[PDB]
Amino acid sequence: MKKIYLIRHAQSEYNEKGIFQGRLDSDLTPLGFVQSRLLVKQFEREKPEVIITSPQRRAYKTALTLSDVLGIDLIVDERIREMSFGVLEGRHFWTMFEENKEMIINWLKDPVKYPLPTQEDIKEFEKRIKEFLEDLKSRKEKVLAVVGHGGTLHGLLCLALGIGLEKMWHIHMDNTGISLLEYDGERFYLKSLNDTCHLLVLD
Amino acid sequence: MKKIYLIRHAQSEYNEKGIFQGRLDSDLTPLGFVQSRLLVKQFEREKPEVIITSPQRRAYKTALTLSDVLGIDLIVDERIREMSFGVLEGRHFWTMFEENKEMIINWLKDPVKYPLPTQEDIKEFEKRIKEFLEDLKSRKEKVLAVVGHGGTLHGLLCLALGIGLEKMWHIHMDNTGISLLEYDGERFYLKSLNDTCHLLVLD
Repeated sequence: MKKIYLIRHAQSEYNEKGIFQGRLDSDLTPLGFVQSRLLVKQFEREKPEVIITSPQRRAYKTALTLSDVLGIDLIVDERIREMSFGVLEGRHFWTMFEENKEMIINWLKDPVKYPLPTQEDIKEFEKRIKEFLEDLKSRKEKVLAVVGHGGTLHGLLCLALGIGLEKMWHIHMDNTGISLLEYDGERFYLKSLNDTCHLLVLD
Repeated sequence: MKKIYLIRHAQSEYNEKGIFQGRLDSDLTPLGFVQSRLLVKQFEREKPEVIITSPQRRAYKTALTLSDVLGIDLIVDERIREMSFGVLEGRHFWTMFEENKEMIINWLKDPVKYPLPTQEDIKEFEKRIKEFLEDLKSRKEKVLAVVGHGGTLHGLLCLALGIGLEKMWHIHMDNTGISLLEYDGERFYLKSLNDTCHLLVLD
C-alpha cells in the first residue's frame, strides 16, 4: 500500500521556552538540529520518495536535513502550516493556563466545540488539512514523509481515521516524533504514533 | 498523572504462522522469548509498580519475563483475555481473507456493525473491557503495565479516547509493542502507539 510517515518538526526556540507559537516562526535550537540529523537513521534503509513540509522554518529545516542527507525531493505545502492562535501567540503556555484554566481544559477536551479566542476558524482549518489529505491519497509515491506541526499532524490523523478534530489533543507527538499512517486505496490504518527511537542516544 | 503502558504480548506460534487465534493458546516462539527479554529496556527510568496480564500463555509468559527482571508483582485478569472468534479460531488468516474478502474487509472497517460469524458478542466484549478500564482508573499505582492482546488492547485504547470500538482495527500493535496512555483523574491522553524501540537491536 502507501506508507505515510508523519513527522513533527524538531525543537524550535519557542518550543524550548514553552511559548504558544502558531504562525510565529522561531528557528530550530541546536538540539533541534541534532534531532533532525538523528531522524535520518529511521529512513536510510527504506527511503521516502518525497518529503512534504510546512513552510514554517522549524518544519522546513527539519525536512531539509532529511532531503539533503538522503537525496530526496522536498515539496513545501502551505496547507500544513500550524494553526493560528491569534492573540495568544507568543505567550507562555503554562502562565496562560494558570490564568485561564477552564478555557485551556475545554479546548484540549474538544477544540471544535471550545475553540480558543481569536484562533483560526476551526472549519477553515479542517478544510485545508482535508484537502491536503485528499491530495495525499492521490499521490503516486508508495512511501512519503510529511513534516508538520502538532495541530496539523494530529488533525490529519483524526481525519484519516474518521474520529473528528474533537480528538486532536487526545494524542501527542514529540519533536521529530514519527507516526506511520498506511492507506490501501480505500481507508487508513495507524501503525504507530510518536516514535522517537532515533533520539534514545540522547538519554 | 497515572501512566498506563499497554503492551501486546510477544510472538506466539500462531502469530508467526499467520493463524487466527483468539481463545486458542499457542506458546511463544524463540523470537517471542527474546522480545519479552528486550521489553525490559523500556522500563529503565520509569519502572511499573505492577504488571497486569491476560491469563493466556502468550501474554502471561511475556509479562512474567518483565515482572521477574524488574522484581514487581504480576497480577492476572481474565477480563483482558482475547476476543473469541468462534469457529474461525485456528484458520489461516490470509486463506480466510481470499475466500471471504468482503466479510474480512467489513469486519476490519467496523467490527461492531459487521461481526464475524460466531465471534464473541461485541456488547459482552465491551462490557468486560470497560469494567477492566474502570478498575484501572481507581488503582493506586502511579505507573503500571498491561500485557494483553490486539483486540483487548485496541479496545481499551478506543474506549479511553472515546472513539468507539468501531475503530478498533484502525490501529495496530506489533508483538511487544508498547502504547503509553496517561490518565489525569478525568480523561486520557495517548502519548505513543506501538513503540518497538526495544527491538531495534534485532534489525
